[PDB]
Amino acid sequence: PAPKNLVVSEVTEDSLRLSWTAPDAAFDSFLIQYQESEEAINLTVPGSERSYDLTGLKPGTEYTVSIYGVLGSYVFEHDVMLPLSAEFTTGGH
Repeated sequence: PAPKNLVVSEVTEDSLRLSWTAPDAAFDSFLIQYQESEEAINLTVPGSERSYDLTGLKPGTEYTVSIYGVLGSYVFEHDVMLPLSAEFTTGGH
């Protein structure tokens, strides 16, 4: 029971739309942790969300984005060892 299929769309020079899949009402919320590949930011959103628009980013920059399904105050040990994770690069130069 995990979030799957992290994809990006609506890529611009300072924004990226993230999208993922998870089984209906399996998690209370998701933790989205991102930073430039190399200070990390933690976003939390309701468990019914399957997309988020990351804004305020730098042009031509690669980010590391991890999404963790949250039950109560917990994340699965498997999901910490192998999170839904990906690098994405903004538009521009």
